[PDB]
Amino acid sequence: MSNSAIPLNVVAVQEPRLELNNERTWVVVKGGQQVTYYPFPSTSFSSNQFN
Amino acid sequence: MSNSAIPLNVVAVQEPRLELNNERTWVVVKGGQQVTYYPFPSTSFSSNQFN
Repeated sequence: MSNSAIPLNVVAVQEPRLELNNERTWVVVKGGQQVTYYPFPSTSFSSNQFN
Repeated sequence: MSNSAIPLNVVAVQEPRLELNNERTWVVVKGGQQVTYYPFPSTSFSSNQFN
C-alpha cells in the first residue's frame, strides 16, 4: 500500500500553483441595515469620580 | 377574677426569668445581594442654584 504497518491512508493534495478544479462558490456577505455610532457625554462627571 | 362589677376574663403570663417553655424559631434574615453606593456629582452646579 502501504509499507508502514500499520499501513496508513494515502491522499494526494494539489500544488498551490494549480488547482484548477474544485467548487468555486460565490459568497454573498450579509449584515443588517443601519450601523450608527453615538458619543455619550457624561452628566455628573466630577474630577474625583465619573459615570 | 369574675369578682368585678362586670365579670372580666383572666390570663396568665410568666415572669421574665422563666418561660421556660414556648415554641422557639430560627429567623434567617434575607436581603437582596449587592448593596452599592455612589457619589453623583452635580451636573452644572453654580453660585446661584445647583442641581
